[PDB]
Amino acid sequence: VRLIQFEKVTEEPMGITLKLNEKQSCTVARILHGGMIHRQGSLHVGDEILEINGTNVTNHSVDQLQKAMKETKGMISLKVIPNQQ
Repeated sequence: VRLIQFEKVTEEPMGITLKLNEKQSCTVARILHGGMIHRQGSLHVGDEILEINGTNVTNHSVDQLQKAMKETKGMISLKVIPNQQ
């Protein structure tokens, strides 16, 4: 597995999005240049996320998580899997 810790408060967040199949497998999609994600490096687009900031994202819709991320103050920890499928 893998984790990603970033700060969500800035007036111009990293701006990222994820897309999943019909199984709501929350698979990373895009990452706006700059911010923290695109700069993170360790991140890998297309990789699935099991849970972020301690949230079982492996059940709720991505829209629920997207806001679920914005929900907390800012410090989020996304659990991702290596891109070696």
